[PDB]
Amino acid sequence: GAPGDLYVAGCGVWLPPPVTTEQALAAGHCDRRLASSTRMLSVAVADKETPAEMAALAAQTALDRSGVAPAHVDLVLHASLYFQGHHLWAPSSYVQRVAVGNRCPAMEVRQVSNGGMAALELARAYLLAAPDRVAALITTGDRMHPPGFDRWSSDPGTVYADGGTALVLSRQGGFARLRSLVTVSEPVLEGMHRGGHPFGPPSPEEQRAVDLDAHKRAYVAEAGSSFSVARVSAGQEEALTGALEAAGAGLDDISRVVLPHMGWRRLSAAYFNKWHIQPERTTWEFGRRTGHLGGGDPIAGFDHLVGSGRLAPGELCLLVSVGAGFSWSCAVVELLERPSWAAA
Amino acid sequence: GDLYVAGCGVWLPPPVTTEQALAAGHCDRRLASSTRMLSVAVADKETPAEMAALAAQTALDRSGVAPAHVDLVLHASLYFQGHHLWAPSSYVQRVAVGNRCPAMEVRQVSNGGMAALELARAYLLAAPDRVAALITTGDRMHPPGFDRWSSDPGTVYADGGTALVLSRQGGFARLRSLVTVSEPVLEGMHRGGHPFGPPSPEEQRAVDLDAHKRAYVAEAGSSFSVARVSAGQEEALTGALEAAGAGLDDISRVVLPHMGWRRLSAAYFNKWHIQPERTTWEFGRRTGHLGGGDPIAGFDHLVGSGRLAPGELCLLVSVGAGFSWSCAVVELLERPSWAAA
Repeated sequence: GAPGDLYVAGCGVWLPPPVTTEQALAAGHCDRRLASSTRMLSVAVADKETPAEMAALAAQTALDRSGVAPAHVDLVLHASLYFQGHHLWAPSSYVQRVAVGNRCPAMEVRQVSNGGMAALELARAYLLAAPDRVAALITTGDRMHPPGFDRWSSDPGTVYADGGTALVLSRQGGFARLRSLVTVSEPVLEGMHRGGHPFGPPSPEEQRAVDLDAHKRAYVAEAGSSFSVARVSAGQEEALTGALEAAGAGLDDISRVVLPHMGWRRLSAAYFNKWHIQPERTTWEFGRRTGHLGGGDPIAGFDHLVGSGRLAPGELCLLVSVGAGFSWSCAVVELLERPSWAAA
Repeated sequence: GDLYVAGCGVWLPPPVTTEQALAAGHCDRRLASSTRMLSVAVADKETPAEMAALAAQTALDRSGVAPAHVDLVLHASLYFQGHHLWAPSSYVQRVAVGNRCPAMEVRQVSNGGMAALELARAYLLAAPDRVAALITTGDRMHPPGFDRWSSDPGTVYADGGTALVLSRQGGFARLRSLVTVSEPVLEGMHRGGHPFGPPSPEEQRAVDLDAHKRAYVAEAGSSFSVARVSAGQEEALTGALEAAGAGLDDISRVVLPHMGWRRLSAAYFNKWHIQPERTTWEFGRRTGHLGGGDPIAGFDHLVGSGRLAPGELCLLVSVGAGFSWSCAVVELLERPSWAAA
């Protein structure tokens, strides 16, 4: 391809064993109404593995598949939205030690549920900023366990997964081409996911049981429901239309849509009933068995589409990601060839 | 073409003296004597993003850069930001910038500010029409999760925010070099679990870095650890100086991490043979370790107090657990208008 062309050279996940909704119901973690509203079938849940461990595991898979040498990994970025396990410790340096074994800069990037795409933006910029740079590694990892987090009710309508994802970005080549990547920011909405006055300073710290539902009602009270809904809608539309236009495509040109692993009710309101697309055109069935992987959903979703053979050479894929803040990223990815690790 | 520093700022809450810390039993006489800390900025109710936002307002106002020309917002920190599943960079963007460019967090422990500086540099250089980027740091190191005097004995941690405005267009200073070095073999020094195995299960208990360091040295060896730490530092220093076409003798001022006297003497004064008077020692010892914002606070101090003169080079020195090191050589082009004589 052209110069300035960026490629996906490898990707991978490490997902711990699934806990089914049935197991969750029987264990009092989930009530049947939330089971019915989200239509979740299972969620990946870790036993002992920590976030950086899962991220490093995913990275080893992504790197091997990529065939890219450690000496050509010029940047390591690790994204997450929850506690990485040890304070004043560098999880990106763990990832680098274990999965890459080189000496390039290794750091964390965070943008809540949009962290993976956020890291993708900075990785793209890093590779393009100097002519001699080759590849970048992006990972995500999160472990959403008690007592700090309740994966079913800390944020009702989305069920959170433990796990790690990874993607290798390259200026040199790969099996897919990054046709566009667009990020949109609407910071006016930041107060929706915190205590304190939505337009004043944040309340004192709250390590405790995360409880989004209560802060969101306080935000709407102040800002207005109409304003809140409209602004979320607009940001999503700007990212979608921005990514499609940058790629020379329309929604009809897109074969598969990678959506966030949220519950059915949320996906319908945001995507199925808005964009008038069918679930079978999306990663819905994969997501509903996996759960929300922190900021790593689009990497997991893309990896699944490619590994399963659902995406064919020449076809375009749309990555859709959103995070509190709010931030939205969309990307159009064109599959150039079926990688050797995929099934047909 | 080289980038510019267009503005910078800090927001530091009121000092708590070593005398008061002694009297409250937070600090003993050996620790006061070894660190030689005079005071540390301690926040009352201010949260990290809040302090970061205040420092950013100051830095942006000084820069004169319009919000439309701020193409990226990066917020760095090393400790809990106060609310899970919430976007502190978005708070900072809302409060201090009012614009719609991407806002995100970058972390690298105590090297976070310089790490954000690396990514912001790349971002500005990655497209021909980009102009400025905002980098902020903000942390609040309160009990019972953290003990500012004894979680990492030898360094005393401050609450505060810092901010720098980086531009391709112009500014009062030129970023002449910026170089980052990474030694991930040392990552295990700051966590539980086997230094060369997976991390131990999630902590809880207040930060106890000394327990992890002893466990690391006991496994990897003291000789190995000291030499590798020393080599990383040497690589960053030399890398930055060479990239600027300079030597340590050409540097007028050195911005050092705000560690205690004993650590600074071992790492820098008795290693490089530079005089403490040529550094931000006196500013740091009254301020404390500002998470990853020290080199921003220190450079801001040097400039605003008129200690740096047009034509003179300043060396920023930063290090964080990981380990990661960054050094940068900044040339002062003109004394800005907020700067005393």
